[PDB]
Amino acid sequence: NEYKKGLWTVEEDKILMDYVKAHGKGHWNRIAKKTGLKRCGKSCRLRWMNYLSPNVKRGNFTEQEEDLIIRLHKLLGNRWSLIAKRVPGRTDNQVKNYWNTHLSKK
DNA sequence: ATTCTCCAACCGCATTTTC
DNA sequence: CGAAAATGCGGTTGGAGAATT
Ligand SMILES: [Mg+2]
Repeated sequence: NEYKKGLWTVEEDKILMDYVKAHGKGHWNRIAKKTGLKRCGKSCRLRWMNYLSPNVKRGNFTEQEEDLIIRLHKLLGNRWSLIAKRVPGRTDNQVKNYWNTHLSKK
């Protein structure tokens, strides 16, 4: 269990970002071996897709996004990657979290 | 001081890929 | 060929930061 777990530091982010910029996405397992990063591919993949990627939206969910997600969820159930495909700039994990914290309350 | 909220990132598991 | 490694998914929760006593 040499791999670090938990919150990514800015130092770790920079190493992951520089690697992905230089060598592209994927082969996530190679990163720890090629860099000083103590992170498994699984953890790298997730950090890239949910935070570092230039395609992810940063703002709070809009009322229009909320309505879209409610309706997609009604159509599709708890199939978050399938739902996220029709929510521009939001990932499965974002949509799931929004549902569980904000919409599952109702 | 302590309790609460919320979400980033983990876990276990199934599917896909590698060699 | 097929065992191990890598990818991807959805449920779950540790703990930072916000709120309360
Ligand atoms: Mg999306």
